[PDB]
Amino acid sequence: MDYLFKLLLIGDSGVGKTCVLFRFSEDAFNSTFISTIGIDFKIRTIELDGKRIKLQIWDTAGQERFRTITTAYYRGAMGIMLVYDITNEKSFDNIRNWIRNIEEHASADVEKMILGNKCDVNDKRQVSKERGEKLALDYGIKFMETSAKANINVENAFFTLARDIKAKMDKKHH
Ligand SMILES: Nc1nc2c(ncn2[C@@H]2O[C@H](COP(=O)(O)OP(=O)(O)O)[C@@H](O)[C@H]2O)c(=O)[nH]1
Ligand SMILES: [Mg+2]
Repeated sequence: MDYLFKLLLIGDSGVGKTCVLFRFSEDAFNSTFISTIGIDFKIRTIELDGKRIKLQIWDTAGQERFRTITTAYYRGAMGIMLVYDITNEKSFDNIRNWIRNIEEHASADVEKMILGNKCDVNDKRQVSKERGEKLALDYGIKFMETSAKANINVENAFFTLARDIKAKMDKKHH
């Protein structure tokens, strides 16, 4: 590895944070060959500008011990994926509360991206792509609609976030 990026997945329970992680890291969706129970992080190494970037992606937003989130939770975090479910408007409304939680407790500056997950389920869509784009735009954050199930824009999301982290990091130094 040339770079090591600590990414966090945050968002309401049931939006598909764990499925996004295991789709990206294992190319699996609710498979029997994996256990997604009590997995705090997954590692995937990608290539940007010919360099090996090791992504340590954390999925700890759901579990009890971090239902009260403190400054300690976001320590070392270089990227955050804010995940909502396009079929659940309540999960989308709570993205503002998750952003406030980052703005208040994150000590260091961090690259952020909003994922509208479950974009394969169009018939149940409660949040238009336009409303997701307008929210992300209001906060100066990047936006994608993903599907952990259909494998839509999962690689694209993590490669785009990693690119934005690397670009910031490379500019600081040269
Ligand atoms: N249709 C569809 N279902 C999904 C997708 N991602 C996750 N799910 C389902 O949504 C539920 C919640 O997923 P999970 O990863 O446990 O959400 P988490 O609580 O944020 O970790 C599960 O039953 C998944 O099968 C997706 O992209 N499309
Ligand atoms: Mg989960």
